[PDB]
Amino acid sequence: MPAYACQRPTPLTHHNTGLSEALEILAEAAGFEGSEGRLLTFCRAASVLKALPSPVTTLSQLQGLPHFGEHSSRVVQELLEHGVCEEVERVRRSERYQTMKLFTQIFGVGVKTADRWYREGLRTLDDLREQPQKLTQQQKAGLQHHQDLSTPVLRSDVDALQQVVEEAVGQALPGATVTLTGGFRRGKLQGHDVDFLITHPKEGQEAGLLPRVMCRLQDQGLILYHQHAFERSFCIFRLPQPGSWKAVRVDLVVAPVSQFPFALLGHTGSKLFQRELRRFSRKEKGLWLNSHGLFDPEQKTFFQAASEEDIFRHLGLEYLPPEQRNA
DNA sequence: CGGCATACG
DNA sequence: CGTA
DNA sequence: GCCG
Ligand SMILES: O=c1ccn([C@@H]2O[C@H](COP(=O)(O)NP(=O)(O)OP(=O)(O)O)[C@@H](O)[C@H]2O)c(=O)[nH]1
Ligand SMILES: [Cl-]
Ligand SMILES: [Cl-]
Ligand SMILES: [Mg+2]
Ligand SMILES: [Mg+2]
Ligand code: NA
Repeated sequence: MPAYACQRPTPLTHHNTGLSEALEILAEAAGFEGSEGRLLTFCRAASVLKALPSPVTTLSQLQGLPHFGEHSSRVVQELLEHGVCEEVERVRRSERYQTMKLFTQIFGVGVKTADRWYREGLRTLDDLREQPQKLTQQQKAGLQHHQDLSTPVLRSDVDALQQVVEEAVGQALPGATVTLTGGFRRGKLQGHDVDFLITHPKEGQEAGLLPRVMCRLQDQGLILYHQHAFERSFCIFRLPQPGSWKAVRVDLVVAPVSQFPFALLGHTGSKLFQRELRRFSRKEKGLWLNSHGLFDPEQKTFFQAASEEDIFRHLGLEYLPPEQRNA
């Protein structure tokens, strides 16, 4: 079992679901408290279990697994012996965890904002609605749409949204393409949003594209919220439903075709997979990876990539299709 | 002990 | 600060 | 919290 998540296949569904979910609760709580390092260890330990080929049934099967020390091993031990981990249950029912979870789930609210509100005494969504002067326009949108945004987006919804995005993109710039990225590209059957990556096969033709796309979607009445030159937009879209509609989060990203493999990789995830890949690149290979490129700081050169396959080869990693990046 | 991904709006 |  |  290699130590970095990008060094091993991680399927979407696996054999240690309950154990990984418990560790991810502790990871989430660590983030709510600002402990990025402990969040990372708990996330990595959880991910290790996702990569295993069968269920963990005895503590000894953790020996030698990366990222399992005393704490994560005790969590697993208690789940195996008693079906529950007291530390995990205590977090789950704590007022602090439940409210930070509720607040950070709002579009436009991060840990630092939720925490300040928590310390001011706020606990519910209606508490926030009662004092709307203290909310950004983005948080106002997130709060208004919060119920719909809390509803999973279905793979069945994605096809309809991709077609209306393609229509607006095709008018904005003939020949531009729309690629589904994010969790659905990894095979997820449901998601918190839909993520698209837009490019054009003629380098440079994509310059200025996203405002043109956003203006056309807005003219069609499809945009309930967006932030407005730019290359990423975090939208709320009107998605038809029988007799009505629902609000859905949609992320649009534009990249030049030269950078498309890097942006596809970077936006296909998982989040942990990308963090680990970047960490692996920098710490093991001495190369700096982002959604634009891969930089050799000694040669002062960028790697040209024509595919995700190229990027894995550049880094000396076995290729992993998106469905095996569910770290 | 230092490190923990990386960038855009 | 928020977002991916 | 864990790794190197
Ligand atoms: O902090 C982040 C968030 C997101 N991302 C990258 O952006 C992609 C989409 O970000 P996302 O927030 O849409 N997450 P996703 O994996 O689609 O699952 P879901 O919750 O169902 O939407 C992720 O899969 C990562 O590739 C990061 O690299 N870092
Ligand atoms: Cl990036
Ligand atoms: Cl990007
Ligand atoms: Mg997504
Ligand atoms: Mg997204
Ligand atoms: Na949020």
